[PDB]
Amino acid sequence: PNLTIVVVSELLHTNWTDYVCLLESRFPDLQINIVSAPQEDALQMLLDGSAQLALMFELDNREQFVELKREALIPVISKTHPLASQEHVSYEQILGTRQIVVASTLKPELLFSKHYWRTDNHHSACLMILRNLGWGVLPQEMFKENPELNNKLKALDVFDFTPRFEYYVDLVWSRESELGAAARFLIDYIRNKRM
Amino acid sequence: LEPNLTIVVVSELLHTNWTDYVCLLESRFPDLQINIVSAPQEDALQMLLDGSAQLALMFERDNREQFVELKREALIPVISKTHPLASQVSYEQILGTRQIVVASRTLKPELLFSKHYWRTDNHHSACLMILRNLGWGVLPQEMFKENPELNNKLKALDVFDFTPRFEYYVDLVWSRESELGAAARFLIDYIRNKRMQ
Repeated sequence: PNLTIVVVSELLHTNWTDYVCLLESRFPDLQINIVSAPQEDALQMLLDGSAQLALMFELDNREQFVELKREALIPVISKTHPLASQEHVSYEQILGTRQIVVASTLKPELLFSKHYWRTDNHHSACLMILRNLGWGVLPQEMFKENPELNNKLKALDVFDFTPRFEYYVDLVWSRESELGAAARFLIDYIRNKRM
Repeated sequence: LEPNLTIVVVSELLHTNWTDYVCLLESRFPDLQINIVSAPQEDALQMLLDGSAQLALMFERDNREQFVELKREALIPVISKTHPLASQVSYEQILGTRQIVVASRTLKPELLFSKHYWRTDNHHSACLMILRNLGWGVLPQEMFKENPELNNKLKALDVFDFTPRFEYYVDLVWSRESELGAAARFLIDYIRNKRMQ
């Protein structure tokens, strides 16, 4: 017996292992395979059956979902970047600084710099921010997992002209797929908690 | 209009050191958009062939690809310091302990060292589950450089009669039938010129 969960790339460096530990303790024989993919590929994996569950942020008639949690993100820059020497920054300065963007396409309202690089996960983005290649938005969870990031990265104070950066994480599945007892248990467990 | 360079790093190589090549390209081509994506081995190759990527970071390894070897990346079998096994271990116990296997999304016996295993497609996911005491696994030494916290939580396995060598040989791969931009050609010449020694 086995269970494949696809975590969308942008949610990899958030906090999802509690659900795996829950499943392992209740189903100690279960092989649990954790894969990652972009949103669009993860959806197709649910529909063609290669994954039973998906962790997604912001679907059609054929999926169901239950809400999991909010994940906060933080705009950051390297402490040794020239822009980091200032208490405050203007929009004009952000406009002229390279943004490291995590996606894939690109929603223009989450783009604030004229020039930008695209990467598909936050680890790659964090590495390039640490090399002073630009600024970007990283999950707060990464500073829990790696406290030394606080010594290297500083929060950009950018909030007066940017939206609150956050993910609303849902547990998603295909209505017309066959869910094993393990997947069903997890869905019942969460629903039962939410009330 | 607006020059682009897309590099696909295969999943297994995501938590190795590939960032020096990006800084080299950026300092030489300051107006170049450099997109770093990740994919399984099989999909990364198709990205080269259909043009979605100009360059690929692949390991171990078709007559349509050309490549130049970059470096060896060392990997370490590790377990959480609070795992029940860590308070003492034999090879028999490793056989009976769950292995968290990292492999692009099938598994040859050469990648499997325990009777039972879970499969994940990148080392961050594997590391998270090793940290939760869900098993042991093989992680790049690079992860401990990038995250010193991991040394507080994980220990290298020391097991009698268990001495395999884990390593990747990383290659820079491209399609011989695609046309490489100037940035990709610069990197290839830079690497080949270094290997002259």
